[PDB]
Amino acid sequence: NRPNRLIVDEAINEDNSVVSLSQPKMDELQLFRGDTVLLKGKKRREAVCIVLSDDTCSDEKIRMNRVVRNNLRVRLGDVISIQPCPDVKYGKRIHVLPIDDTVEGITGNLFEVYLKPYFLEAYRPIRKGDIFLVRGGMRAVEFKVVETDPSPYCIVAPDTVIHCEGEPIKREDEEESLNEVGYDDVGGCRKQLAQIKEMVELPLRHPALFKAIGVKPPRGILLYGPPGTGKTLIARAVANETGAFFFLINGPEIMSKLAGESESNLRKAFEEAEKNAPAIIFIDELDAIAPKREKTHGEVERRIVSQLLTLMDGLKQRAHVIVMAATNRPNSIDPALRRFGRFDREVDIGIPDATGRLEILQIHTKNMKLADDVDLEQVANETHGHVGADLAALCSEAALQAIRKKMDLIDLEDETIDAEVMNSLAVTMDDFRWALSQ
Amino acid sequence: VRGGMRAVEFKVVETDPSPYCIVAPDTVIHCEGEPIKREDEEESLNEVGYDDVGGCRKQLAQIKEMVELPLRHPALFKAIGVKPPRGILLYGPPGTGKTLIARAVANETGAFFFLINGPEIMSKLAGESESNLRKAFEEAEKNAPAIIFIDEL
Ligand SMILES: Nc1ncnc2c1ncn2[C@@H]1O[C@H](COP(=O)(O)OP(=O)(O)O)[C@@H](O)[C@H]1O
Ligand SMILES: Nc1ncnc2c1ncn2[C@@H]1O[C@H](COP(=O)(O)OP(=O)(O)O)[C@@H](O)[C@H]1O
Repeated sequence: NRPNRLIVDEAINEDNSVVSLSQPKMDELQLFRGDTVLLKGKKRREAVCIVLSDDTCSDEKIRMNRVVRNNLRVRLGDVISIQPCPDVKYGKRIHVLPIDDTVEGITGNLFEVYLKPYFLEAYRPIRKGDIFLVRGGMRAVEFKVVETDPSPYCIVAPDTVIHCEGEPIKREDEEESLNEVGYDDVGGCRKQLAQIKEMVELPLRHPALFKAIGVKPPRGILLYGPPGTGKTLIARAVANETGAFFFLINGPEIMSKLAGESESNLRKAFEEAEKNAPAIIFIDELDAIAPKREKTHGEVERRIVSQLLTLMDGLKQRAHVIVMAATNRPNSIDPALRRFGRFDREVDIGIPDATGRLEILQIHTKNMKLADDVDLEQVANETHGHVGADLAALCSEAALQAIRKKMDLIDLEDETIDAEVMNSLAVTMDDFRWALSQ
Repeated sequence: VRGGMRAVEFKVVETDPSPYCIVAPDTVIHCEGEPIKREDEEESLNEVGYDDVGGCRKQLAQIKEMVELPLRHPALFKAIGVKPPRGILLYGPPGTGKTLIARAVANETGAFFFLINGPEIMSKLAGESESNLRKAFEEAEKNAPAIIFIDEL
């Protein structure tokens, strides 16, 4: 019912110019190994990419990274149409500007540091209005294509002139920053994400379904695991990734308000999540609010839990809002929070495995220049019981250590850090060694 | 100059062979009886320094590199995306020099310092106590780069 309509799935290839289909689909569509394609999605939007084959992709689905997925205004699960675009040709001019909130903090020649490397002999196809990301100098810069000579699409070839007229455009509301949490910023968890994903899929993406249906979707999702496991990161991603409205509640934070002023906040919070539903309410250190078991004691401490219980049971309505909480383990939480209609779903986010760390390591080093001697697999292999928060700290320390030896001693700090400088600096295996040895 | 169980600070107001010279057995030394007032940007030597700490070495080496960049090269973090250590916890029995250590790193790094003491905070009336914690943190930020040292945590 249109051989060219596919379900936007996740990417295997992190490159902004490629999208993957399955060979049988490439046949049915008569597409080849490197063909440039025209992709149509929502809000009457389009994108141009290179299509490769992917034996793990299904005939119906299409793999595409978050950059393209945004250029198209679609979320995972959504459907787009694909059409060949052989008529595309070498670009003449190209005007692009950086998105202001992605270059604050730096000064220098971005073109040299970012554009030049990014395009260089890659022949990336671009459509006007495209927004693309480029990583370097320990950060990522967002660029919008303001206009292309062969309009509205063309390939950026070694001859294509690239204008970058010095004024950073301001981001437009409906243009989510790529610097946002995504499923692509989570590693290790997979089965857990698979579960959570399907749990919120319908209620958060197809609300009307529940207006017309009589079945009950899961209402509360509880996340188990030690600190720095990515529970918050996971919840924030599912929200972003699903266009859902997000509202974070933090125990310590709530539990520091004066008696009564504390509950007024819980309610004001829930009350707001509903205003913007579909929404996800994430209670951070939950056990900081609901421990009741044997450890609860206080004509306020108890008055709060009860308040949370009430607020929980208060859910159930139109566009649904789901509640996600986090704690280290069952035992911590008030048994009352389990009572079905409340936190009736549970997900245990263990500690990554060897592969999981390798994955996590990659995610946290994507914006930095790693020397060829850097062996992340080794690093992954020796960090047995680490959790994401650990690995991230490990990367952060290896980079700061690198910054202290190199840049630091030459001394070009405390001023207005130059991109070219930060861009040249490379973290070495020696730098990770230093970090792993503290 | 140290002596009489204390140290005296002296400023050279003028030298004959100006602006520099050697003080030899013949050099006359005037000391006209009026003590000048210290100038803001002239830190007293009677201040805590790494040179007033002994025993710790490896610990100071660590703490030093930990605060080096964030406290001496702030812009780095305005231009960078990495996270510097945020809280440094000091373990050890009483009278180990934890406070002295923290106060030195601050002075020694031109950092702004703000001391918070548990007993002190915990003696304010309910609510009046938290208002102080916030007012404290709030002030350390006004003068950042700064170091907030919570004493008896
Ligand atoms: N699975 C993961 N993938 C990538 N980074 C992770 C992961 N788990 C943790 N982290 C890192 O650790 C920090 C962990 O904190 P957070 O997400 O708040 O986790 P938790 O809620 O368990 O403390 C995250 O911001 C992220 O940088
Ligand atoms: N390593 C040290 N070197 C020099 N003096 C020290 C040292 N440790 C402690 N002291 C002395 O002991 C007093 C110790 O108190 P303080 O610095 O407040 O330590 P702590 O916070 O552990 O009680 C200091 O003011 C200093 O005179």
